[PDB]
Amino acid sequence: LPDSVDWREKGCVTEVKYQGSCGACWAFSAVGALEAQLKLKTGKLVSLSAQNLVDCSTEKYGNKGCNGGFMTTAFQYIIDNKGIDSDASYPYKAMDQKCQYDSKYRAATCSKYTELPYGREDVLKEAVANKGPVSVGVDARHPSFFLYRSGVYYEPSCTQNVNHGVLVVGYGDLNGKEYWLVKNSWGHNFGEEGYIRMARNKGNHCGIASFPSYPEI
Ligand SMILES: N#CCNC(=O)[C@H](CS(=O)(=O)Cc1ccccc1OC(F)F)OC(=O)N1CCOCC1
Repeated sequence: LPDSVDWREKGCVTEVKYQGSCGACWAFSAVGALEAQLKLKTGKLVSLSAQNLVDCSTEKYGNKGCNGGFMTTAFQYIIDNKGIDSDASYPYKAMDQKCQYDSKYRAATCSKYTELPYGREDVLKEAVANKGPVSVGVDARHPSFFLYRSGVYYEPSCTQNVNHGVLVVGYGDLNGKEYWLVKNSWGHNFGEEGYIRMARNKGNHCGIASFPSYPEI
């Protein structure tokens, strides 16, 4: 496996999004993962509709729109639904709306998804390198997370109780510290242009390898 990976360099990552006061990070994580697969399969980078998931991947999938959801069940919704609309056709409003899916605006599909074994950072490393960006959950409840600006994020108070959906788009080493390159959905003002380098191989720090999953087309 390569010592470092960065899917942004392969044009497989769309711009950072801003979720606002709607807890749709799970949906942004989900579309982000599918966005990379879509690029690998068709050669086109296209932002997918996180709103589509918020309004449509609801109760039947155990999701609660702006009040939280699962990346895996979101993937199953796309499979069951036979598609997901583009962000452009079904824009993000940061609120719970009625399902407005329309196949005429479909920009991607999903045939299956895979959930990686709990806490195995070596397995996650292989997935990011051989499959593409992977959806994961992290413990982002600590004050230090909101204030992160650079370097590699390491928080002694972090736990393996995840509550925030994000996307691992790479990994590497910075000044002797191994890290996971994570795409967040709190806009470009958060951390490094919307990204945060989180400690890697440090005991499943903040539970980054607790619940990883990725879709396939
Ligand atoms: N709001 C908001 C923003 N946060 C969310 O959407 C989070 C994103 S997650 O932690 O990665 C989902 C999750 C996946 C596997 C195991 C535990 C999880 O996380 C779980 F919280 F433990 O989910 C939730 O908070 N949920 C609570 C309601 O039911 C759906 C999941």
